[PDB]
Formats: sequence, structure tokens, C-alpha cells
Amino acid sequence: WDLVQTLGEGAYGEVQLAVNRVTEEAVAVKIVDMNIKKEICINKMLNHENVVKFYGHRREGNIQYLFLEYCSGGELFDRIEPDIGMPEPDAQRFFHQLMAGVVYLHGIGITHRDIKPENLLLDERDNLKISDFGLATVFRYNNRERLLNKMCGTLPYVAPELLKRREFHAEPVDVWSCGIVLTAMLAGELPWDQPSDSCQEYSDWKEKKTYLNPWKKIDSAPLALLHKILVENPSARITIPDIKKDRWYNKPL
Ligand SMILES: C[C@H]1NCCC[C@@H]1Nc1ncc(C(N)=O)c2sc(-c3ccccc3)cc12
Repeated sequence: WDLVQTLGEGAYGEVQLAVNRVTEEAVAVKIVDMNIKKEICINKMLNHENVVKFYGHRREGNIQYLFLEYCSGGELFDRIEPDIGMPEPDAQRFFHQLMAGVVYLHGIGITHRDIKPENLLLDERDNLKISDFGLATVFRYNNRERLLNKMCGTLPYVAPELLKRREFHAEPVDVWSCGIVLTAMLAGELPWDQPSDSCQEYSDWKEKKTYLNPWKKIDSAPLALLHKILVENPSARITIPDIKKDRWYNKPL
């Protein structure tokens, strides 16, 4: 493989675009200097259209190479116009695909714990794929669930129970982050810096002050679904089987 260019760079390491010397086949290579062992272990379990395909891995010295399907459409983050978002049919289409991916992971007892537009890739046909399983874990062993207690994710995307409870159910945490992603796609704005009564924007949402931004930019139909997902009590929060039945979710656009 010839490393053509950087696709992403950070504290975690880097992602390179690699093109095959003879075939001209393009793949993405995640290069990490030794967590990653768990990322590899989780990746080996996955097989679905709405998850970044894992080809395999190779360790050279103390550096890990993860061979992944190349997603030429880039991050969902870059499709979100600041303070605008994107057209409602596009947001709906990406939300459907996001839900399909999350259903798949939850079905095999895996929680992502880092759902955000920067961790959602688009392929050459604009198909959405869940990416970066470095914070992911097993929450169900054999029809038997375990509660989680890890402080994973970026505060604007995290569910409020992470700040309140000693331990919590895995699935409502991913459902909440998907709701934040949906808000960002529809209005191009994160609704609150923190999911706490101490954050004015969070208190405003709980008080139903939807004449304020970002809610004033969102249509009544997706707003009604957002009112069901962004529920503080994880026990009262909408489950994915009920999201699949929502009026806006099933509205042809
Ligand atoms: C998704 C991002 N989450 C934070 C860590 C970095 C990560 N970046 C990437 N990871 C993997 C791939 C892949 N599997 O193809 C790609 S592709 C790409 C891209 C393509 C086109 C334009 C602009 C960017 C970025 C990227």
C-alpha cells in the first residue's frame, strides 16, 4: 500500500488514505501507537451496511494498523451548515440509517458510547456508516444485561443520567446521542453545552420554551419526535422500536 494522504489526525493517532500499488483499490488505514485492543476486538464482531467495514489489522512493533473501508463522502459533521443544518429530507434519510446501525449494534449487545457527527461517515453514495469503536463495549452477555458506569463521550452529546447516576442502562445513552445528532442536522446548532439544570439552554428545553433557538428552526413533526427522545428520565425516554413507529420517522419526504 501507498499512503496517499491524511484523512484525520488527533491525540488517538491518525487515519490515512491508502491506494493499492497494483489494483488501485482505496482503503482507509487507522494508525495507532500503543483501548485499541478493545477497538480491534469490537470490530471483529461487526457485519452491517451502516457500520464502517473492518478488513483486518496488523501490528508492526508497537504500532497498530486497522484496515477499514474508505468512506469518500467524509464526516456527517461537514454536511451540517453552522446555524442552518441541512434540508429536512436529508436529515430524515441520515437519521433512518443511523437508527439502522444502532439497532444492529444493540442487537449483538454492543453500545458505541461516542455517537456524534464527527464519528459518522458517508460513503460514495451518501450512505451513513457508524465509525470509531474505541469507546465501545459489551452491555449484554446472553439475554443478560449489565449496567454501565463509564463517563464516555463529549458533554453536548451525553445523556443526563451520566452526570447523575452511579450506573445506568446502555441503550438509552445511545438513543439520547442520536437525538442530539438529529437536532444538529435540522438546525445546525447544539441545543446545550451540558445536559444539566445548571445549563440555561437545558432548563429552557425542559420548560418547553421552543420559540427559542435551535427549536424555532425545527418543524412541528420532527420536534415532536425530539420531545420523545430528549427526555431526562432514561426509563421514560422513547425506545428504538417506538422511534420506528413515530409519525415524522414514517413520513415520506
Ligand atoms: C470519522 C472520523 N472520526 C474521528 C477520528 C477520525 C475519523 N476520520 C476518518 N476515519 C475513517 C475513515 C474511513 N474509514 O474511510 C475516514 S474517510 C474520511 C474523509 C473522507 C473524505 C473527506 C474527508 C474525510 C475521514 C475518515
